[PDB]
Formats: sequence, structure tokens, C-alpha cells
Amino acid sequence: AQYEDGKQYTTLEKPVAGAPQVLEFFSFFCPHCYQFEEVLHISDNVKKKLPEGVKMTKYHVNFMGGDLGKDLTQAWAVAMALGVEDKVTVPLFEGVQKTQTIRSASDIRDVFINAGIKGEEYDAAWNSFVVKSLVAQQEKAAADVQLRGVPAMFVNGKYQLNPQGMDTSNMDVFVQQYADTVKYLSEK
Repeated sequence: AQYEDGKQYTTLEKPVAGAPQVLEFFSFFCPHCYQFEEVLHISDNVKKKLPEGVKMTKYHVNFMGGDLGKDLTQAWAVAMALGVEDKVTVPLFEGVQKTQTIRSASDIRDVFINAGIKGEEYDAAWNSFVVKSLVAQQEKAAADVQLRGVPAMFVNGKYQLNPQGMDTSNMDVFVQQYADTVKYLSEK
């Protein structure tokens, strides 16, 4: 067939109950994640093709970057709680990997302040239990799919995207196949 288990995707030996329909894991420390988001625009291309009634979820991971890594997962939780993901994703990637001026929790906060989030709103979210459970949620999801690397994407808690079994030449052919594969899995 056109789409094959073991080629463009794999199947989790132990499917995840109640999982988000389309679930991406990434890290702001992750160079391939910078490529995926800022150069290849995988998420955006996946969303342009998703069926109606299918939402895309994006979680940060702790295992890259030590204390700053975990600060970033907590800030991503803040972004999700405040609903400002699309305002901070680019400056967070650029601050960590391009300019490399994000070296502390405070530097992360500066990105939100600069993007128009009031300081007291950011601090209240940062210190909230709502954000702590959001951090726990992201960690739990990683455990549930038994995550080993980023970037990664899972569909309906049962299928894992397998970009190494896709074509890597024209970035666009690769990106199109990736996005097409996600759409296919979503209806599976």
C-alpha cells in the first residue's frame, strides 16, 4: 500500500487511552525541533490538512537542557494556560538557539513580557497549580508513549510518525509526506 506500518509510521505496542488526537513533543533546546518548527513548519503543514474536529496538541519535554529545560517546560505550560503559544514559540526558539540569550528562567519571562503578557499575569500562572498539573500532564504523556527522542508526533494515541521512513530530499516533499501521513493516520 501507499502508507505502511514500519515505513511512514509505526504502531505503539501499547496504545494510549484518552490521548490527544494529534500529539507533538518537542524541546526548545532541540536543534531538529528548531528545524521542524521554524524552517520546515511541520506543525503548520499538519494543521492545514487535518480533518474537521481534530485538534493539534504540542508538549514540551524536560530531558534536554537541565534546569533551563525544565524551566522551558514550565513556561510552555504557562503559554498553554494563557493561550499565547503562537506568540512565544518563535522568540523562545530564537532566544534559546539563534541568539542564545535565554540562559535563565528570568530570560524566558522576558520573552513573554516583550510579547505583551503582563508580568503579574505571567508570574501568577508560573506559580499556579494549574501550571503544575500542566507540567505533570506533559511529563505523563511522554511516559505514556514511552518517548525516547524529539521531535516526535503521535496520532490517536496509537500511531507514531516515522520520518526516517520518508523521503529527505526536497524538504517540501518530506514535509508534504509527513503532513499527508498525519492526515491518513487521523482517519485510520
